[PDB]
Amino acid sequence: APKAVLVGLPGSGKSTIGRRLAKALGVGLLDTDVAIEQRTGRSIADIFATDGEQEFRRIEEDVVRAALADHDGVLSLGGGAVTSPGVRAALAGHTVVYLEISAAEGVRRTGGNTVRPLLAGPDRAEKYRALMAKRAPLYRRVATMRVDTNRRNPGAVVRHILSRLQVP
Ligand SMILES: O=C(O)C1=C[C@@H](O)[C@@H](O)[C@H](O)C1
Ligand SMILES: [Cl-]
Ligand SMILES: [Cl-]
Repeated sequence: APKAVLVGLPGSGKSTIGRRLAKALGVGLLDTDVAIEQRTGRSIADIFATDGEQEFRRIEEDVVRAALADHDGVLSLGGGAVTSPGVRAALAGHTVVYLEISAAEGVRRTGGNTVRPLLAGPDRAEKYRALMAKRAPLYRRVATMRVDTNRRNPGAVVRHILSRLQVP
């Protein structure tokens, strides 16, 4: 089982925080998006484009459940994994870190050329605010630790996480 599962919107810093956290904990980091691509042999964009989000979510839930049982390091979950009831159920009992971010900062961090089926222009900020409004309650429901990644440089966040993981 994972030492910690990271959840949050794209741009919340799961990849960077997860990489620095894994290093601090002396373990490996597994991103479920990467696991989905490795198992299916398909890009995430291709699944959404041809098979649709519904099928993508079923695939993702299966991969997430597998990782929760077999990965012993840090697990980062795709931004929308929590929309699946089965995923929230599987997270029960795990240490789950919710990386919180404001819509403004999240939008700024996701303005690159990374392909994002659910965060493509135009009106990207509007779409981001929409995802945040809908998923905020879900992240909160599964989280055992809520962390603010706004202004707080990465390093400070990782340190904050390591301390809260070690003490009551
Ligand atoms: O916000 C989402 O629902 C997603 C986030 C990415 O990690 C990928 O899992 C995919 O693009 C869907
Ligand atoms: Cl669909
Ligand atoms: Cl980007």
